[PDB]
Amino acid sequence: SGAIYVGNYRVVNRHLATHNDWANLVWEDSSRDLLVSSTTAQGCDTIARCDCQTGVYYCSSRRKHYPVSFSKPSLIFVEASEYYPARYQSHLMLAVGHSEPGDCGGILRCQHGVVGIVSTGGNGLVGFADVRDLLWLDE
Ligand SMILES: CN(C)C(=O)c1ccc(F)cc1Br
Ligand SMILES: [Zn+2]
Repeated sequence: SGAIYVGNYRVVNRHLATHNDWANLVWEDSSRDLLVSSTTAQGCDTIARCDCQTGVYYCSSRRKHYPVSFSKPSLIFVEASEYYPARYQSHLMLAVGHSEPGDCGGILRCQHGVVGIVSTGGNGLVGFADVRDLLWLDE
């Protein structure tokens, strides 16, 4: 699990979104595994605005941050899961690293701030849902 909190926005894996998230829906994209909901408290996180392909992500199944190289956000075929059928996930970034289902919502960070959140894994790869394109998260 895990979320990004920026201004009055909460960014979560669409597949981990609660009833409060859906009751306070701002925007959801099933093909990206993202849902944003509205919050009352002000969030302290900064979204990266950049095209970094290096950063650090939190891996809850190792209680460890790992530095990774990651591919630019693209449309990648992702196999069926405990939460989805096999489909093209959009705006997805892969790196070589450890990811289990419960690692979803781990944050990937570069020097500019938050890049995205763990969304996919398996076969020694970790997939991160990019958020850097969502400029509206910052006003
Ligand atoms: C077989 N497979 C794809 C996994 O166990 C997996 C790994 C990480 C993740 F975030 C989601 C899943 Br589903
Ligand atoms: Zn960056």
